[PDB]
Formats: sequence, structure tokens, C-alpha cells
Amino acid sequence: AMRLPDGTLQVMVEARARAQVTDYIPGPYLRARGEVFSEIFPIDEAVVRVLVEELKEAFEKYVANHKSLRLDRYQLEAVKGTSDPAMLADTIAYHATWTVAEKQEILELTDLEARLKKVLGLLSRDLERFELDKRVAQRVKEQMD
Amino acid sequence: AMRLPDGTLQVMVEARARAQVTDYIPGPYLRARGEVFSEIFPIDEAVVRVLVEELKEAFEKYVANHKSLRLDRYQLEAVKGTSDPAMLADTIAYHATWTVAEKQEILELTDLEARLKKVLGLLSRDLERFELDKRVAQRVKEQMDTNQRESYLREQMKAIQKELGGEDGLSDLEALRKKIEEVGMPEAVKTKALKELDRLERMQQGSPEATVARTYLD
Repeated sequence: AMRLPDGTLQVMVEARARAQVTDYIPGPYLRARGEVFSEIFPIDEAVVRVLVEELKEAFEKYVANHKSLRLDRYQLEAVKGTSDPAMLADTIAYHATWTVAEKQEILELTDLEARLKKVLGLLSRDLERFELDKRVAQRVKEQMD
Repeated sequence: AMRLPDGTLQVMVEARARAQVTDYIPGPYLRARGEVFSEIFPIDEAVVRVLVEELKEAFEKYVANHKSLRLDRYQLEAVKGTSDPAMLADTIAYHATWTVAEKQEILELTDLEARLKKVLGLLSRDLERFELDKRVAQRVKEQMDTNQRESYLREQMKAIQKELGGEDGLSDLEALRKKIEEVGMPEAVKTKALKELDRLERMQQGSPEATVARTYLD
């Protein structure tokens, strides 16, 4: 517990659980309920862990293509052993660079059914943008000669 | 008989067999006396047992597809543990919930083969529908990935139309082509306009084919 009265505040947070906004109480100070501090668990966890593993493989093929706007895997590979699939989806979504609003919509979503297909969906378009960058780069390479 | 508090009155019973109705005094309730036992053991009980085990496997896979919805496996233990098919077909037909009229049709009939085949076909059709719905959902997800890929390549096409040539004129071409799309083309007209549309994407001055393509697609 250490807060700053000025500048960029250096406070360490830990996302114990995902939640949503229901109580529309206008702020400041805005008072909206969260959820229980237990991690939200998937409903099809045998299929969900395979979906998270192919999410890992999609971002793993992406990061070689992502190298123009490359982000790390060191926070991702430090948490790959965690049994919670939602936070793996959130970390893959953060480390694969796209819209920060879309990243926050992914991460603050409680359900894993929309979250995992959203992260795989944006890993589809990133892979495809950087593979179009690959084919246009080799197009540049052939076109200059 | 126990009184569990839920607002619903229930009594624990253990039925033996079906019976006929001879008194039809209107009620409620009805003072009808049941007849003799009418449930009969089917001929060739080995084939009946094979059909009960096949429907047991079908019901196991039916709850196993509902395990995607985190449904626990307790009705399978209810329909297992007994070796006589007479209670087995009855508890499988109970744990497969259907309409009250079809359950009355089950109660009227004493043979077991027709209800076993009917419940097996219905459960198989349900599994096909649920798996088809999941595949449609994932395919629609990948389709909107393809569409958002076509979009993002279009605003990188438009983002490079900024800083280059003339954004005036070319933004006129993009709003123009939105006017072109939003007037309601016939589909052959629209598709053969789409090549002309992506050819109007040429920059108007340096590629003056697009300049007459304005005066064509307008």
C-alpha cells in the first residue's frame, strides 16, 4: 500500500477476479459493485484449456510476424503454468498489440466464452496484417530487383 | 413420505407395473380403481439389453455434451447399477425428459424397443444440433475476423491516402464510393461495380482512369 499525490502513481495491483458494472451511481465518487474475489472459472474447461493452448500457439506464430511492433512473452511465459485460462487469455491479449480499448474490453469481461474467441479473433487479424506485411515486404524485395 | 419445504407437495413412491382404468367418475379427484399388472417382459431380452446399453451410451454422451455447460454426471449412475432391463428401460425413459403426452404413449405401450429407438434418435439429433450450433458460432467468429481484416487493410489503404497525393479529392472518392455503395445496386450490377469501385481506388490525377471512373460510378 503506497499511493502518490502527484505524477504517475506507483501502486501494485493484482487482478484477483473479473467483474462488471451494474450499479449506475454517478461519480465522483463512483461506487460500482465488483464480483467475488474467487477467479471466474470456465464452463468447458477441458475444451477451454485446449483453446488457450492454441491461443498460445497463435500468438507464438504471431510474435515472429509482430516484430515491427513486438511485445514481450516474459510476463506471459512466467504465467503459462497458471491453471486459470482467463488470465492467460488476458495476458496473450495484452502482449499481442492491438486496440487498448479492445484489450480492456477483453480483460474486464468476466465470461471466457466471448473472451477466448475475441483474443483468437484479433490474433487472426494481427497474424493476417503482419503476413500481408510479409508478402508486401517480399514484393518490395522482388520489385526493387 | 417426507415434507421438503419448497411449496410443492410430493410423496416418495415405488411403482410396480401399469394398470387399466375401469372407472371414469369426474373429479378432482378421481375414484378409479387400478386393474391387474399389464407390464410384460419383452421377447428376446438379449437384444433388448443391447438396445438399453446403446441408449445408455447415447445418454452418457448426451450429458457429456452438456458437460460443456458444467452439468454433473448423476443420472447415469441412476440408470446404472441394475442388471435387469425392466427397471433399466424405465429409469432411462424417466431420466430422458419428454412431453407428458409422449410419456403417456410410453405408459400405454408395454414393449420397450420403440421407445429405446425413439429416445436414441432424438438424443442423436440433439447432439447434432448442439455441435452444429457451436461450429456455426466459431465459423461466424472467423468470418468476422476475415471482415475485420478487410476493414483494417482498408484503413491502412486510407491511412496512406493521408500524407500522400491529395486527401481532398481522394476523401471525395471514398465518400463518393460510399454513396455509390449505398444506392441500392442489383447484385450483378453491384459485383461488376465492385471491380470498377476498387479501380476507382486509383489516385485520381496520376491514374486518370479513376478520374473518368468518378464520372462513371457517379
